[PDB]
Amino acid sequence: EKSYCIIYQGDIESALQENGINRYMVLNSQLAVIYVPVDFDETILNNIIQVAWWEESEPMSSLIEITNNVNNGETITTAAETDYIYEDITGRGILLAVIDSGIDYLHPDFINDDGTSKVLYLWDQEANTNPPPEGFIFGSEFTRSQLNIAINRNDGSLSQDNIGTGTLVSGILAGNGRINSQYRGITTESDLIVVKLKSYTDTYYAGRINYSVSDFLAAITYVTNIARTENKPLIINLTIGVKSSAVATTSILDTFNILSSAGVVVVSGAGNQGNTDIHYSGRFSSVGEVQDVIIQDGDDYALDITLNTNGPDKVGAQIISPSGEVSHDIRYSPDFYIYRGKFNLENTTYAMRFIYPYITSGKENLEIRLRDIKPGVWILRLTSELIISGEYDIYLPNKNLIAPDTRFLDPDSVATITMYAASDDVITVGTFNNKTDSMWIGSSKGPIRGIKPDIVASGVDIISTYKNGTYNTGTGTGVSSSIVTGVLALLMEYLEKQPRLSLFTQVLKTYLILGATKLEIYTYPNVSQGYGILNLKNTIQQIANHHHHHH
Repeated sequence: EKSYCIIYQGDIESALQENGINRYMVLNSQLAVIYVPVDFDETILNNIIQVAWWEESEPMSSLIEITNNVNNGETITTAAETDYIYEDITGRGILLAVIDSGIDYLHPDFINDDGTSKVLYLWDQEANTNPPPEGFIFGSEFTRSQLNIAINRNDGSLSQDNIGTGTLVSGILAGNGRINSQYRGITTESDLIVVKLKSYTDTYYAGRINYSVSDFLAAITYVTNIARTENKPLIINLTIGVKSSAVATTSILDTFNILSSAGVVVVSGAGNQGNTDIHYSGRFSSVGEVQDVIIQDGDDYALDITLNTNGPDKVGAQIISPSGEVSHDIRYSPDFYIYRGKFNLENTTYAMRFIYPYITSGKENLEIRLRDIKPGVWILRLTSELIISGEYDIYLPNKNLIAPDTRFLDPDSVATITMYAASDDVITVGTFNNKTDSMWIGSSKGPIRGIKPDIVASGVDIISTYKNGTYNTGTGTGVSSSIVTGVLALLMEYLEKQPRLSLFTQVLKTYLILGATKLEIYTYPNVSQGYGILNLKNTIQQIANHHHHHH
């Protein structure tokens, strides 16, 4: 099953059904997702008048690395600096969304003294034992009442977290320290809304697991539906991400009107591509110039390469195999042609085509798909056709989806933000390393053209709940974003106590930036640290007491 995101106008449901597209979900007034067989002819979508835009759903991967280092780890209390509060603010009345690998809801650290679950709602997109949530076409929805019975019966079968990152995230936000009190999370009275996303294996490299944009967008619809029903503020914590990009405009998440409402806040990790060499930056100085971009491939099965030209610049492209066989030398043409072929010695096939993603507003990007790729040096030969600045960017998939040795020969760590964290409509969090008193080497960096991340937070070897009633440690920007999510829940309750219609992302981001710690002699803001390090105590003092970072 592949899937597509669709921007529609009119009666899209009738139109899809008339075209034999029977598996779909309408997610908001503009956005639908469809699920179709592998043999599906995507050109169909151009001849459905109710379709305005369409894009194949791309892989997403975790922003957390599990590091098995509890003995030298840092507690959540230390990372979030929450002794200043707890040593009447608990996160009461705030909903927190975890969209990830699920949750081990039988972990004692998610069970209250009276035996009830800290999870309010759980949608397991893979399960088939309860009906899906209303308006969705797969998985099983569970409520706290059901989880409470499951806890009483020690029934862990409703939904399992087989990876552990969702459990790690949930513990940062809300673990109660039942097994080890030192390891408790940030909030005590916030409710969790958990979605376990459908998973896929071996997309590029054997043994690696990814998620898919379409399923993620459906999860966004579900958790915001719940927030609307419960009429409570909601923080959505993005601990997974698509591939990195240099674009800084809004994403397809901007189709959700609810994400522009008061009391609905999106926090994302910045990305974990700061040192993974999955980004190439280049610049043409003239038209007709040829530049060769060197890619080393490890033992990948497949690879997707995205080229973006950041402006009106037009660039042609050709793929060259380690043995010297070449692909079509493609140029801009006003058609949807997919150029295909085979590198005979390598037995590798390619598909190259221009893509029109929603985020670039009609500007084409170049997509190159290599299948059955073999190890060695691959060359992307680029020819400029029209330039103003001449600048361009190329991205490989996130490193945790591809072979360890797959990389650009000449990488650029700048402009490695994961794409959904690029927009100013999200609070974007990078990872500080308290052990080295510096940024984590893996933390993605903002672009120079255009500031991300907004702030950073401790996120190296953080101890949290893990599967099967254990503790483990995690590192990365999904850890840091979880720290900020939990602290923001405390800040939102503090603001409400001493109007909720004013708790917009922009307001909360301003307070986080005003309270952030700036280390001596560095220049701020910068594309590594943003405006500085999260500081709960100083942010409260700012809330209590021209000061805007753009004024």
